[PDB]
Parts: sequence; structure tokens; C-alpha cells
Amino acid sequence: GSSRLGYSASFEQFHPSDLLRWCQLAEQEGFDSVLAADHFHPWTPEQGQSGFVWAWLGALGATTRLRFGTGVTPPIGFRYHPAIVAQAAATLEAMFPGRFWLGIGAGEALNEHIVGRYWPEPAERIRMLIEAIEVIQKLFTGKVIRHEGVYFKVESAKLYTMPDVPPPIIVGTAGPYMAKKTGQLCDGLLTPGANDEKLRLLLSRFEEGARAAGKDPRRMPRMIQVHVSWAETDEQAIENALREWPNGGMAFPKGDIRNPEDFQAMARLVRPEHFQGRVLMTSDLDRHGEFLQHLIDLGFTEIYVHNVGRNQEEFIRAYGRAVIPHLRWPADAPVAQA
Amino acid sequence: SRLGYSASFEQFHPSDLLRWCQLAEQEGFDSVLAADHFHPWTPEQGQSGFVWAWLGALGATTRLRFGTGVTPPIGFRYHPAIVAQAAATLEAMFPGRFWLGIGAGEALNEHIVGRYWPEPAERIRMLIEAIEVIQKLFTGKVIRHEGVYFKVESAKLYTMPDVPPPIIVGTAGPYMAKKTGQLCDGLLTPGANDEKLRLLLSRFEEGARAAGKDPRRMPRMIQVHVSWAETDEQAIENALREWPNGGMAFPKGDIRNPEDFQAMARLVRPEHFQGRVLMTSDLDRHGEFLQHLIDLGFTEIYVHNVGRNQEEFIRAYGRAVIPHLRWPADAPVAQ
Amino acid sequence: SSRLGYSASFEQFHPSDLLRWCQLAEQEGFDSVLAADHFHPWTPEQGQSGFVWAWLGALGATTRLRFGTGVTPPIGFRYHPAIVAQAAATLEAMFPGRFWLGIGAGEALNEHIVGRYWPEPAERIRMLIEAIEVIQKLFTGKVIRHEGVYFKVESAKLYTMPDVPPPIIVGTAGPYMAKKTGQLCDGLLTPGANDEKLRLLLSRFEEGARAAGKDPRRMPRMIQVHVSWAETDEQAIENALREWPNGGMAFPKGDIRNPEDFQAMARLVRPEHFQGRVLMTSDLDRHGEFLQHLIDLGFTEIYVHNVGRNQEEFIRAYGRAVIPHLRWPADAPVAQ
Amino acid sequence: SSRLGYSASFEQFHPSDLLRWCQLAEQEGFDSVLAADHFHPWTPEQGQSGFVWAWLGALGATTRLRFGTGVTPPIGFRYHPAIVAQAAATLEAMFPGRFWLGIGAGEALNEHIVGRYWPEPAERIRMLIEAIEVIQKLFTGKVIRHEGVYFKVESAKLYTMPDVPPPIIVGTAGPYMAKKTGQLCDGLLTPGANDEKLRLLLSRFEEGARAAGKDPRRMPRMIQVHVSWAETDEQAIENALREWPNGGMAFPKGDIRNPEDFQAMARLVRPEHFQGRVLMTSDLDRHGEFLQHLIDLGFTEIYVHNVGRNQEEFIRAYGRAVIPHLRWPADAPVAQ
Amino acid sequence: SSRLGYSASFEQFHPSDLLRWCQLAEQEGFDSVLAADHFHPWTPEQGQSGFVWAWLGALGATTRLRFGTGVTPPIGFRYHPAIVAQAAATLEAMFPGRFWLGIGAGEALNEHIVGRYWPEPAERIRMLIEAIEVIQKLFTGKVIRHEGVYFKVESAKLYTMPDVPPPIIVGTAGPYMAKKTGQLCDGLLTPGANDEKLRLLLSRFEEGARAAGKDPRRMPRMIQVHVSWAETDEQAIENALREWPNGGMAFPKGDIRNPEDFQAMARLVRPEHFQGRVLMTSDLDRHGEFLQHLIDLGFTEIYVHNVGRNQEEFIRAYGRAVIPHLRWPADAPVAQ
Amino acid sequence: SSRLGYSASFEQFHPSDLLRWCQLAEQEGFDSVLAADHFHPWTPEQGQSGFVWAWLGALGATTRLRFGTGVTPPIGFRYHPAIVAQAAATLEAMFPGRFWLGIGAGEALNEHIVGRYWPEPAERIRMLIEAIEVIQKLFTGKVIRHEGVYFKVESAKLYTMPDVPPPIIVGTAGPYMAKKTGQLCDGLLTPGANDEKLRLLLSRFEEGARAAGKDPRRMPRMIQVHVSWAETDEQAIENALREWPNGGMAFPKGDIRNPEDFQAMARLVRPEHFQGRVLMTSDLDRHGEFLQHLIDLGFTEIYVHNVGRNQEEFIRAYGRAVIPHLRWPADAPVAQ
Ligand SMILES: OC[C@H]1O[C@@H](O)[C@H](O)[C@@H](O)[C@@H]1O
Ligand SMILES: OC[C@H]1O[C@@H](O)[C@H](O)[C@@H](O)[C@@H]1O
Ligand code: NA
Ligand code: NA
Ligand code: NA
Ligand code: NA
Repeated sequence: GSSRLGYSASFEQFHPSDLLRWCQLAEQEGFDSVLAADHFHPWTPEQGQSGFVWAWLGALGATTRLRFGTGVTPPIGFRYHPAIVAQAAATLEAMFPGRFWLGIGAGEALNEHIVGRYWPEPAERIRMLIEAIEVIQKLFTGKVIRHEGVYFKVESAKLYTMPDVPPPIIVGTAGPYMAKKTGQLCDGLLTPGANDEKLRLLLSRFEEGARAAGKDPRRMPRMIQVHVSWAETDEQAIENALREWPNGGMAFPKGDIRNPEDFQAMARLVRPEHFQGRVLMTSDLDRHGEFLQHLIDLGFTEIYVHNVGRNQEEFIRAYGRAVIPHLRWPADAPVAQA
Repeated sequence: SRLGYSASFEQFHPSDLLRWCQLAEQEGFDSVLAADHFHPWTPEQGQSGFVWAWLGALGATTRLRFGTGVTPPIGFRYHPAIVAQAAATLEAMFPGRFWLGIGAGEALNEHIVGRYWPEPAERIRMLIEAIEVIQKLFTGKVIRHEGVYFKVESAKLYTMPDVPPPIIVGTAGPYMAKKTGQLCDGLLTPGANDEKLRLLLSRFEEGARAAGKDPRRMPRMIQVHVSWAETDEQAIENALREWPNGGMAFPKGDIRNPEDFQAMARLVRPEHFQGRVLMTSDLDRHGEFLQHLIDLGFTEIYVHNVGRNQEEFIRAYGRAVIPHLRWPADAPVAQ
Repeated sequence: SSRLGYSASFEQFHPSDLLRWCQLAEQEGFDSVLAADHFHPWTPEQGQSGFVWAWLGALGATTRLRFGTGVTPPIGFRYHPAIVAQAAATLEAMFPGRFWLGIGAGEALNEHIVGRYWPEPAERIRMLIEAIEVIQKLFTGKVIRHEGVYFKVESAKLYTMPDVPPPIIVGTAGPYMAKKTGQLCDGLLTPGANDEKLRLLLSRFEEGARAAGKDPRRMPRMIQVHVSWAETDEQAIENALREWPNGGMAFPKGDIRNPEDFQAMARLVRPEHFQGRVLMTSDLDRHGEFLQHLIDLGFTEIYVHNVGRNQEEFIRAYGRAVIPHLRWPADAPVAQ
Repeated sequence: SSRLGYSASFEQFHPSDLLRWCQLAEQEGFDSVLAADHFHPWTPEQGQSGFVWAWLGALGATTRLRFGTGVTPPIGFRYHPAIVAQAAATLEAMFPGRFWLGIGAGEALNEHIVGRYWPEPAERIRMLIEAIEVIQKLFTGKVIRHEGVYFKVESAKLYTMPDVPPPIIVGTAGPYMAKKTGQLCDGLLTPGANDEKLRLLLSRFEEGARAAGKDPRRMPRMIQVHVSWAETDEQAIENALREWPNGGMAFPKGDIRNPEDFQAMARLVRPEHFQGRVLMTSDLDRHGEFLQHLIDLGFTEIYVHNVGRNQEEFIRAYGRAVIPHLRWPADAPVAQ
Repeated sequence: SSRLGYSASFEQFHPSDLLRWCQLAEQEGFDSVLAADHFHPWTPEQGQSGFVWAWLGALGATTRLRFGTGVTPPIGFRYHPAIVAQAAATLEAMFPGRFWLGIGAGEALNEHIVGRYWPEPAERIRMLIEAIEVIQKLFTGKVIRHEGVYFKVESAKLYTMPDVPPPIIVGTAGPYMAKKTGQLCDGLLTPGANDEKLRLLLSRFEEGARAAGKDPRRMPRMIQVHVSWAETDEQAIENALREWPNGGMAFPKGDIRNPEDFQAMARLVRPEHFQGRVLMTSDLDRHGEFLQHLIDLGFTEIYVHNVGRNQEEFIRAYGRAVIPHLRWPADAPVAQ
Repeated sequence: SSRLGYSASFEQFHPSDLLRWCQLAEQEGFDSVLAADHFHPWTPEQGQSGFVWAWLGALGATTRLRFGTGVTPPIGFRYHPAIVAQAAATLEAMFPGRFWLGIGAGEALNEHIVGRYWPEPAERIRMLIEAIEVIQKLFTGKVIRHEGVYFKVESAKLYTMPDVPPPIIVGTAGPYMAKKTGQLCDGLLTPGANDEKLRLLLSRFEEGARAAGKDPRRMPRMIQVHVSWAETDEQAIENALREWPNGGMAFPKGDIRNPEDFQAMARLVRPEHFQGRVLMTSDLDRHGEFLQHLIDLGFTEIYVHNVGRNQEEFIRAYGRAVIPHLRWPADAPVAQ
């Protein structure tokens, strides 16, 4: 199994020009793919950014050979109508064949609240996401389609710019129910870092869903997104997590909180202990290696790593040299693409 | 020495458009106008890439200026806050290069979301409110908005260039042209006869001056359609097959389907292109047509060649047209 | 037995003139009238649009003609279905055996005035099907209630209701709705079209009727056609271009909102565009052959719209040279 | 000059009977007709409700009578204001000088069928005022647009429009709306009431007109009254109880939805309740004095509803013994 | 042993007076209270409408009486069903075994204040049925969610919830809802009516219960009646006319919006109209026989509304001459 | 003269316990009660939420305490403003001089159950200001109507209305709304905060009052504080952590929907987070000095919430060691 790893492009924290440069470097350093946040707002003012991912993805596509995906876009009609997400996905895949994966989810109020609409509870947003998947799949047939359901209405519509093979639809979720639905309805799973018991359960539910739908889950992407803090010292790594990613230490439902200023005030309660299992904080690059290998061993076929510190260039070079070449991937592991 | 290239998303695969824009840069074109469509006018045109993704590729692989021509930020395909963010991100990644072209939209694209489609005069009111939303967001502060058409809860563009991109309104309406001068940074209008073009320029100037602005330093842009080919016969045949909508001198903003335009196209004949699509192999004639528009006082011209011979068109213009155009030395460009 | 339908063009003619011409048409051997339910003309040059429902009362009281709306959209823009039902019941009650309720999916030209979401055709068909349900409930003459996707009717009864309801006729060129018409309603009205399309629509209507246990050979199959008669061919063509350029528009027109829009579109229309759509000739034998062909396909009624302003001359010419020579099947069903 | 108005009670009588009786009323000296715009009767025992707009075409074509709706609610339940405007313009165009558009705030009895929120009277007055704005825009005969609190009208024009619009008459018993009527419209219609209320409404209408620069002495002031004539007083009383118990209900009725509701309420009504509301007598001199009193108050037109089913006998009795003796002011303004 | 229900007329009496009279009624042998949930009185002359939910806390804390709403409409006008559920749960938790939640389809008199579409009775029954579903979900004492035609409830739990929920009692005179009550709820409340109607409602309730596997002989069957006791018959009749004319209105009242509307309607009411509706007599034996008859039909509880302002005198007269003589079945189910 | 307010925590305590403890607080020198209007507790561990409006009736009837909602959101989620007005009027009418209506912008914890759009705080302030207008209209005791951005009220009147309405008190920590409170309402309620914020709010309230022509020195300025008293400091801290972790959440909480959400957030809270928010000490001198400081800033009333379950011990400890030693201004305005 040949050398590789995913890089998480944190739109919440970094200017898109910096992200583009760092992705180009990550490619040179042995990373093979990019996960890009679809935000309108950062979690906190101190993070201080939120570029429009869809424009940036065109730049990335045109200046690298990396695979890339949204992690994740909510196509449930607040910022984005599902038909527009479908078109955007189809266009990226058409321009960069084999390279794009459409990552979708149920959304956060932080981003969606700007349009001033009723914000459903999570279970209802899941129902919206399932209907949005239906819309996207209809459009991905490349024919004239119509749709009318509980949440969305689509008049006669066709994607004329449509690749021969649609990009994969990946659902980002930590919910057991949706993980099973993902296996059933979509092409692969993306989930956050969590303890072994939860990760195993989500994998198991995804597999159950796939198999009951007649699909082989061993050939479907199982992707995980993790957060780490590497720096020259442990002390600096911890301080970076506290300053840059206090939301990482918030082990509670965050999808109803509307403002960066709200998270900013909540952040004041966060302490180093709260990052346990959520942000790996250490200068020891062997420990970073072991953490990632463990996740491969659980059966994840791709790992996207978000380094929370502003030392992105140093992180990328350190991983390229001391982490990525030592990871052992299974020989035939499925990657997000077609 | 310079000229604008129109990237026809209705007709051409976005990969082809990217490659042709790169070529246009080498051949002396200095800027790109990109259609924001969901559907082509006809199936025979056969494309519609998502412009916002493509603009990132263009920005990263050329030094061209570029703009949407145009996006409707009036809440069907696109909520105004998202357009503002997209614009700010393009400007931030490609400083000095992006111009946000906006308009009142066409049912062809907007009908997909299944909502009430207002009459043009009402869509103008929606566009004016959208401009207010975009400008609030472009202050780079936390803003709120509640008007007739749009609600925006506490929202801030954190990724915001020091100087916002210009807002350009695409319109052929005298009323909106005046509002454009008053509220926005420059005008984009289609090819039309001299009397209409002069009226729209005059209204734009009136609007600017009444708002305390100097219109001689604001972009006045025009988008035209031509057909160049090896023979006149081939140029005409290309216009008929590729751009019959160019021969439809009637309001098109309510027509919903490519198949509707397709059936309408069957009535279109060469005479219908008069003043709308210049069809000739004579590149001197193309030169004189463009020069006339400069002389009227347009500071930029975006040229859409309707034929599929884009590479040949670009090289023919680069050699025989662009180097001979005479622009005013200090004409304002969109940026 | 001798007969033909006259199309009253509310788009073009003052209602007083239409009333007078229908009275003349009766004298000249026409036996029925189709009346447009419009709010706007297709073009300003056409220049009229009377409220059909008031005019029909005058027609009913001053002639013995059968008459029908061709067609009313009872789908809740200009008209709520319950009001159409009442209007229909009143006409039938005042003029027993003479009225037929022609309904359809509507045009934006007329419906857009109320400023509402205009559904795509397929959805408007679903609306029409629900409207038929409302009208039929009211036609039972009892207290009814209705709640569906599109319409809500609180406790409602037509107290002024004839013993036998007027027939419901659906005007459509859609194969799907033509079948539904056979199934749910009493007869079909369709525009002039080529033989293959007309045969398909007839076949679908029959299939629908038979599957619902009805005999379609006893149900009206009506067609509405457009012609231009004048003293010369040249004048006939000129009349079509000036008066009815929309006749030369072989494309979906249901989304276009303004007379001024059609007016600008009209500038592209040429004589060739009328082929199969508006017969333009002074030769009344040719008019005869065109109409006879349609009878032969199996239409039981034909409504003729002459596009020229020469209505009185048209009517007299048809009365003398066309109507007496048409050969109808002996037992053809007519709209009640 | 000899004249009187006849009230055509759509609630009670088949439209064919009403048409025949109006033709007789013309022969017997009546000069005008007021026609109820209902969907339902007040009670099942009344038992009818023809669609007035169709019937008015028959009336127009078979008599020389003036006629008007008394009244149509153009406030977007049964009827969108733009459709009422078109209907009015068409009747006036077909029957110049003969139609008057009577409008009001509506009754739930008729409007509830469409299943919408029923505003309080004061709000329905605001809706009526906005509807007047829509109707008047359309009556300019140009392309207009409208957007207000209650109504949206996209680009719309009445192409069939008489040179002079029909008058807009507001039917109301409200002092506020009576003043608005003088200000915004062409004349007033009010029900029978005591002298103090009638004087107040007349006074308010005048105030409204004068403040708008108009001369109210040249504007119609119309009243609609209910009587019971029969061969004996006993029969006249019995007819009022059986046919028009709603006449004896001195309380707000605009929220009551069903004929069955009025039917049950009717059981409480007694002869005393008709005082000042329905004159019940066989004495035709008394009918004469009652009507003359109303002229003397300054009403320029009176529409009489006889509540009994003896319409033909009522008409002949009035024609002979009442109408020829009424003394009108010489140059009183009539609705046109 | 000895007992009877007292009706607390919020429409008529200041809540302080009602509290004092309930405390007296307890001393005089009444064992339970029915409290009207109104926002408005039927007439201005009645002149009150306290917020029942606050008053019930005072009653609960100062007596040992059972008590219930008679009735609250939990159908989302004045009150969202979740709030009714919480209010009910809190009263039962504070006063275990004492509260019964009486619910119904509501009256416009109270619900119209919020300015929403008022459905027809049949639809309001559907709303009531869905509200019962909401209340019962909340009464499980767990986190629940709900989405139906009429109501949406996001994750919600009643944390202050007694171990046993209060019974849900439906107030209705409708045969259909009476059956649904037996099926879905815990007991019935119905107004005074003739024997045939009362027997039908009891029969339907039993049928509903048994089909749902329940034993109706152990479920409350409650009736609410209206009487007028005074020193003389003349005074008793006068009190009924002045205080409770709505009692003499044998017609649907659920659409009438204003006290002033009922006030005007009241003018038609006469003593005869109270037959079977308000027993008007000074003869306390007659009161006794009337109540006993209702027990004999199988009602397990009777709530008595004396319409006169002489509440204290009524209570003492009943306590002495009526209550001790009623004979209840030995094991009759009471609302708890 | 000696006094202090007691905060009745519906989030934590069974309403029967709260009633008993308020009766004890009365005996121990407390003079008033603030009652939370919740549907849900902040955490499951708190574990309660009685319907305050029912409980207030029990309180009123069994004590002589002043009492108020702290606070009710009358902005149309759980509660329509008209119903709040009625509830308030009824309490004041039953318990004259004792009730104060505390209102605010609400929390999603309680309001989200009805499944509606939850506006940002600034918009909810606009809703609250419109609700104040509705409540004040109803408090005139006349028939009123209202139509604004957020609320519609059809003809409505509070028939049960005290001569003098209860005061309207706004609970807010916002400088803008504090000024509006001075302008539009009768007094302010605010949470414990640092001196600079409390001074700003007082200053804004005064500015608002004076600009509206009022004297703010005669209007209530109330503060609600949270403490933890126990036998040891260790126990006091432990009680705060277990019972009131939300007290240690110095961030906006108005968008958080579920008890389980707060429950998870609570896990981050530590003793330091209570600084200035919950005074945690067994030292009753320290409690005394804390409360006295607030009097010295110019608050006329203080409501104290002890977060521990040791309410009876807290009440007795305060009654003995705190309340008698507080020094109030001689003529300080109290909520009435
Ligand atoms: O238009 C902006 C830039 O675009 C380039 O491709 C042109 O060829 C340059 O001369 C110009 O500065
Ligand atoms: O078609 C119905 C009737 O219409 C009349 O005008 C015809 O002349 C008659 O022959 C026929 O009875
Ligand atoms: Na274009
Ligand atoms: Na027509
Ligand atoms: Na009438
Ligand atoms: Na609280």
C-alpha cells in the first residue's frame, strides 16, 4: 500500500490564498487529498476567516493533481439549494475528472442562520438531507428531472455539464442512524475522530446499510477527519489548541449556536483536559504516527488531518518527513473518486 | 491594447473555456465575462458549468481580469449574502482582478427552485435590495438586514479584501441604468442601436452625478455577439445553429425551458440578427464595429463569438483586430 | 342533418358584435358556439376581451344555439372552481340542454394578473383534475365539503342546479389529460393538429372512457380550428398575419404573460408558419374538404374561428357554400 | 316621470322566473333591477342562488331596464377585484348607460365557501377600499399594476372598456363607509332603516362627496327595502315569516356561514321583529306612503323586494296602484 | 352518599366571588366544581371572564373540592396543546386526585381574538383529536416530538408530572366525537338535552370505549345543566332572560364572535325558548326530580349552573333541600 | 423597614414544595416572590417546571406576599400577549396591590417547543415592545383591536379588570431595552452583574423614564441574584455545581434548546466560573454585605435564589441572620 494522507484546509482560520499555497506544498510533501470546510463564518473571531469554498476548489483543481472534497456542504436549502450543489459538484468533477468527492451534511446554525429561517432540530435536518440526496441523485442522471417532496421543489431541470461518471456522494455524520442511511443511499462515509467504541459502531452501521442495499462496503470510502496540534514543544501544542480551536474542547451539541461571539464566550470555559480524544496535542511525531495508524487499523481508508496551529507550513513538512512515509495502508483500500 | 472575451457557459465545456481564456490572454485579450447560467438557451448549445468554481481556476491560471455577466443575487438560485461572500473571496484571492456583475435574472435559470417569478419591474426592486445587502456585507463588519425581499441575521464577511470588488449592473433598462450610476460602480449593457446605447450612457451619468460621483472614471461596459468564420456563409450558418436566441428581439425573461427556446428558434432567420449578431468573415468589418462602440464611449467590450470555432476566432482577433483598436489612453477599467 | 360550430373570438371582437354575429350564424345554419374565456387578447392589435360569463347569458336568451366555454381554467387564479360550477349550473338551468362546460389548464396571458406562482403544465393538469372533483361534487346538488392539495371548499351546495348537469368537456392537446378526460369527464375538445396527433388523442380518450365503463362513441369529440376566408387568397393571408400571428407560433405559449410579448414575437411570423394551423384561402371548396377530413377522423363537432375581421361575410359564405355540403355521421353525439 | 326599482331575489327564485318577472315588471312601469350576488340562500326554504353575472346578460339582452349588482363583494373570496372590473366593463359595453356596479364588504354565507380567514367588518371595509382602487385603475382602460396590503395585480388592461365607465355604487349601512363612498365612488346603496340612521348615512355620503370636490345632489342615493304584499294582511305576515325570517333578525349576520344556521335562528322570529324592516300589508295605499316617505328623505331610487312567492301578482298590483302615484323630484340622479 | 357539582360561571361572576361561593358550596355538600375557560362573556350584561387557570390554583389551595375545566380548547388559538398539558399536569401534581382536564372544540367568542382562520366544526374536531394525541404524548412524562396536520412539537418533556395523569374529559354534544371520546380519552361531559340525545351520546361513548378494550361503566359520564332558582317563579324566569339569554338560543353558536352580537340576538329570546334548556322554578322538589332523572339515565356527575346572581342563596337552598335527597348509584365513577 | 424577595425556582422544585417554602419565607420576613415562567428546567438534574400561572393563584390565596412573573415572554410562542394580559388582570383583581407582571424576550429552552422561527435577540425585543402595546391596550379595560408586525388582535376586552392595572416590569440586561422599559413600562428587573453594568442599566432606565415625563425615583428597580448558602463553604460550592451549573455559563444562552444541551455544557463548569454570579459561602455576613451593596447602588428590591435544595434551612438562616440587618431607603418604591 503506497504512501498517502489527507490535509484538512481550515477555512475558519486561514486566508484562501494561504490555503492554496499550503495545499500545493502538501502535494509536494506526500499528501494526496484535501478536505475543505464549507463555512460562511468561523467558530470564533480569533480564527478570523471563511472563504467561499466553491471558488477556491477551482483554483486547487487547476494548480494541483490532488483529490479534494467538501467536508461538508449542507445542501438543505439555507445557504445552498440542493440543485446548485449538484451543479457545482458536477462542474468540478467535469473539470477535474476522478478528483472530486461531494461531502454533505445536516449543517450548523453558525453558517445557515444568516438567511433568517426556521432551524429544524437535528433529526428533522437529517430528513431534509435525505431528500436533498434524492434531488442531487436525480440531477446526476444527466436527464431532465422534476422533484416535489416535503422540503424541496424542483421544476424541469437538467445538468447539461455532467461527467460520464458522477462524483461520489459522501455523508459527514456522527449519527448511527444517518451512518446506516449513508451506506444504503450514498457512496461513502466521513466521520470525526472519536473513541474506538463509537468509531466501530458507525463503521458497523454503515456496513449494515450498504449490505442490506446489496452494496459491498469494503469497496466504499470510510473517511475520518481528525484534529491534532503539532508544534516544537508540547506546551506550545496545547497553547495552540486553546487559542485556535477551543471549539475542539466543546463536547456538547453545537449545531444551534448562531454567532462567532457566542463560541468566543463559551471558549473561556475550555481547558486542556477538554481536548482528550478530540485534539491530539504533542510535539512527538512518533505519537502522531501511532495515532493515525490506529485509525487505519480500525478500517478507515482515508484520514484528513487538521493541524489547529497557525504553523501549517512547518506541520506539513514535519508530517511529510516523519509521519506519512511510515503509515501502512492496506494494499487495495478504496479512495473517494470516480 | 486590449479587448474582453465572453466565455459562453451555455455552449462550451468549462475545460474548453479555461483553455481558450488562457489562449485569449496570450493573444491580447485582457479580461473575461462569464455567464452565470444553470441552463443553456437551447439543447443544441448543450452546456452550463457552475461559473463560481470555474472562476477560481481562471484566476489561478491567468492574470486576466474577470467578472460575472451576470449573476442574479435575488434569492432564487442565489441568496445575496452568498454572492457577496463568493465575490469577496475571488477578490481576496485575485486582488484587483474581479468585478461582480449582477442583474435581474432569467426564468430559464431561476425557475428551477419553483417560486413565484415577479415581473421585471419587481425584479428590479429585488435587485436594488440585493445591492443593499451586498454593500452591507462589503463593509466587512457584522451587519443585519430586513427588507421587503431579504432577511439577513447577524452576518460578517471575515474573508474580505481591503478594497471591495466593483459592483457592475447588467441592464438595458433606462431606469436601472440610472440607479446603477447612483448605487453601484459601473454599467454593463448588451449591443443595441446607437440611440439606445447613448440613452443608457446618459442615464448612468445622470445617476452618478446626482450621487456626487464622477462617471468618466466609472466602467461603461458593453457585451456584443459576433460570428466570425472562414466565409460569410459559414458565419451565418453558425449564428443560426448556435445562437438563434440572438435573433429573438422580444422579452425572453419569462421563458422557462431550453426546449421552449428550441421550438421558438425555428422561426429565426438571418435578417433577425441585424444589429444583434455581426456575421462576417471580414475582420476589418469586425474592427470597425468594435471601434464604433469605443467611440460612443464604452471603456470595455466583451466579445462573444457564437461559432464553435473559438480557438480560430481568438487567433484571428489577436492578429487582425485587437492590435488595431484605438482606446482612450486613460479609460476606466473594472477593478 | 346540417350543422357546424362558430368560434366567438373575444380576443378580437367587441361582445356586441359577437352577439349579433352569433344570431346571424344561427340563421345561416351554424348550431353551436365556442366562447373564449380570456382576460387579455394575445396582441393589442386584436384589442378585446369581454367577460364571457355575462355574454353567455345574452346569447342564451336571444338564440337557440348550443354554447360552451372554450375554455375556462377553474384552477383558482381568475376563477375558483366553485364559482365556475355555479356559473355552469346557472346557464344550464336557464337554458336546459344547451350549455357545455369547457375547461382547461389555462394560460399565463390571462391568469398572471393575480400575481401568483404559475406551475408547470404537468402540475396545472393535477390542479385541473382536482378542480373537476370539486365541480362534480357541487354538481351532485347536495351539501359537500372538499379538501385537497390545491382547493378547500367549506360546506357548500348549489341550490340552483338543473336535474341533469351540463357536460364537462376538457380542452387539451396532451395525451395524458385526454385519457383522464375520457375517464373523468363527458367529452374532449382539442385544437387542429396533424392526423397522427389527432388519432392519438382520440385513441387515448377512448381508452380512458372504456376503462371507466363508458361508451366513447356516445361522448362528444370536438375540435377547434382556425381558418382565414376572404375574397382573395392575398387578403386571406394578410388577415392571418395581422389578426392572428399567434396562430403561426408552433411553440408552448402558456408562460408568456403580456400582449406586448406576443406582439414582439409576432414580428417573426410569416405565411409558411400557418401551415396545418390556419387554412388561408378564398376557395370555399378547400374549406369544405378541410372540415370534411376532420369529420372523417371521427370528430362529432367542429368549431371554426375565422381570423379576419370580415365575420359577417365569412358567416354568409360558409352558410351558403360549406355547411350544407358537410356530411356528418347520422348518430354523432353532440355536447349537451 | 313614473318609475320604481324591482329587487330580484336570487335567494328565493329560479333565474328563469326572475327573468320572466323582470320582463313583466318592465311592462308594468318598473325601470330598473337590483340583483343579489349570492352563492347561498339565507335558508333552505328560500332554496335558490343563481350566478348573477350570467343572468344579467340575459336581462340586458331582453329588456331596456337599468340593472345593478346589489351587491358584489370584490374582495378576493368568490371574486377577485380585477374579474369584477372586467365583468362590469363588459356589461356596460354591451348595454351602454344601463349597468351600475354595486359593491360591498360581503357576507360569510357566500364567501366562506373558499375556506379563508374571515376578517372583522372594519377590516373588510379596508379590503373594499383597496378593491375600489384596483377597479378604478382598471377602469382607466390602460395597462396598470397594483400592489397593496390585500391585492396584487400584475400588468393588466381592460381592452373591452366603454368610453364612460359604469358607476360604482357602495352598498353599506356603516357611517364610515358611507362617507368613503361619497369620497371615492359614484353613489350609495343602503337597506331600509329608521329615519335617524338613513339621515346619518345620507349626511355622511354628502360630507364625503363635498370634501372630495363633488356635488352629491347629482349622485345616486339608493335604498333597498323589503315588503310583503298579499291579498290579506294575515297572508302577508305568514309570507314574511316563511320566506324572509332573516328580515326579522335585527343583529349582525355577516359571520354566519350556513343556510341551516339561519334556518335554526329563524325559529325565534315573530311578526313584531319585522317592524321598520318588512312592511306587511295588503293595503296598497300603505305601500305607497311608505315608499313616498323614502323619496321625501331624499332617496333618488328605491328597489323593492316583495318577500312572498306571489311575484307576478305583486308586480301587477304595484304597477296599477303604487308606481303611478309616486312623486319623484323632477331631475333626480339615476345610477348610470 | 351525598354530592353534587357546582358550575362556576366565569362569564358572570368576579373570580373572588366564585372562590368564596365554592368555599361555601363545599360547606353545603357540593363536592366538585366545573370552571368555564372563557376570554369573553356571552353578553356585556354577564360582564366577566377571569383566567381560569390562575383561579384553579386558588380553589385547589383553599378547598378539598374536585375541579375541572369545562372546557378548554387546546387547539392552538388561545392555547397551544402543550401548554394545556403542562397546566393540567401542574394542577394534578399540586392537588393529586382532584383535577380533571375538560377539553373541547372551542367557540369563536373566545378563540377569534387571535385573528386566525376559524375552521368549521368538523375540522375543529380533527384538530381536537390531534391535540389529544399531543397531550397524551406529554402525559407519558418522557421526551416526545410531534408533527401532524395541525401541530408541531419539538423535543418536549413534562418534568413536573404526577405519577397518574389527570383524566381527559371531552365536552361534546356530537355523536361522532362522543364515540371518539370513549375510544381515546377517559370520560364524557355533555350539556343538558332531551332523553333521546343523551341516550345516543351515552351509547356512542360506550361503543367507543368497548371497541378500544375499555370498561365504560368505570369511566365518568358527566352532564352540565342550567337552572334558575329564586324566591318566586316570576323572579326565576326574569333572571334567566336577563342573565342567560344564550341558554334560549337553540342554534349553532360556535361562529359568533362578539358579546355585542349575542347581546343583540338576546332580544329575540323569550321564556318558551328555555324549555328543556333552563329549568326555571322556585319549587326545589322540581329541581330535585330534574336532577334525579339525569342520574337515572346513567350520569355519574351533574354540574349545576344557577343562572341568577343569587349564588349564595341558591347554594344554601340546594344544600338544604336538594343535595341530601339525590340518590346516586353506590359505585358510580367520579372524574379522577 | 425589614424585607427581602424570595426566588421560587420552578426549574428545580416541585410546586407544592415552593408553595410551602413561600409560606415559610413569609413567616421569616421575606415580603415578595419572583416566580420563573418555564416549560423546561435548564438541566434534567434540576428536574422540574410547573405552570407558574396556576401556582400563583395558590400563592395569592394562602399568603399576603407580593409576587410576580420573572419573567413571562408574551411574544406569541408559549403565550399570546392577550392571554398574558388576561392572566395578569385576573391575578391583580383577585389579589389587589400584590401582583406585578414581569415580562421578557424569552429563551429557546422554553419557546422552541412550538416549532417556530426563533428570532435574534434584537428582533425579539421588537416583538416584546409590540406585546407591551397589546397588553396596555387590553389593560384600558375597553374593547380594543390591534394589528402590527407580530400580533393581530380582533375585538377584545378584559371584562375582569382591576381599577388599577398591575405594573409591567421588564426583565432585561440590555441597555437599549432598559431605556425602553423606563419609557413604556412601570419598572425594571435585571440579573446580578458588575457595578459598571448595573449602573449603566439604572442610568438608561432613568433616561427613558425622564424623557417620557416620568419620575424614575418612584419606579421599581429590581434585581435578581443567585447565592449558595450551606453549613460549610465546601457544601455551598458543591450545591452550585450540582444544582445551577448554568449560573457558571457567562455566555448567551437564549438559543439553546434542550436540557440535555445544558447538561453537557455543564461538564465544563468549575467553581471559578461562579465569580460575581453565584455567591457561594456559609458566611451569612458575606451574604448580608453582598445584598447591602446592591441596595446602595439604588435597587429597591432584591429577589434571592438559593441554588441548593436546602431551601427551608436557607430561608430560616436568612430570616435570622440577614434580612433584619439590611438597611433599605425609607420610602423606596415597591412593585405594585
Ligand atoms: O487585464 C489585466 C491584465 O491581464 C493580462 O492578461 C493582460 O494581458 C495584462 O496586460 C493586464 O494587465
Ligand atoms: O344545435 C341546437 C339548435 O341550434 C339552433 O340554432 C339550430 O339551428 C337548431 O337546428 C338546433 O336545434
Ligand atoms: Na449569457
Ligand atoms: Na381563444
Ligand atoms: Na340579498
Ligand atoms: Na430562571
